[PDB]
Amino acid sequence: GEFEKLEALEQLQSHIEGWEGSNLTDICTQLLLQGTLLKISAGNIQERAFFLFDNLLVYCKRKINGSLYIFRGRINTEVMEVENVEDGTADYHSNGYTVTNGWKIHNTAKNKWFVCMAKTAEEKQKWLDAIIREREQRESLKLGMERDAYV
Repeated sequence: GEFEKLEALEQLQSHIEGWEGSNLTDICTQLLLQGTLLKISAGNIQERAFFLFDNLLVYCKRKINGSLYIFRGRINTEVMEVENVEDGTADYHSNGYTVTNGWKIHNTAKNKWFVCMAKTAEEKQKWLDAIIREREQRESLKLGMERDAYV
């Protein structure tokens, strides 16, 4: 059940070297989606492993040693905005490269942007659907709590 998923979070995290910040078992309960995406940011174009948990987005560099990943960054999804990018778009946000099957993520706490690109339209849709689901579940929990605190 829930305890088993907490142990699974601890194990998952054990495959990530150089973790920064609070532990997954303190702030997450589930993994909605993981996968490799091309990440384009001000000074880098590289593939990253992305993990979307309830409340958190993590991205890593792909690396008996259990390390598979090297920590690169995390975003509290409460301060994450996402914006679609239409195919064929090329501008400074993608460092002039043509984006297809891509979208933008805004870390509003650090005011940092980056572009994510999947390899296929179906993969992009899986990511957008998961981002929507993570936000909807989180908002539902929050509004339920506030409603019970209010009435």
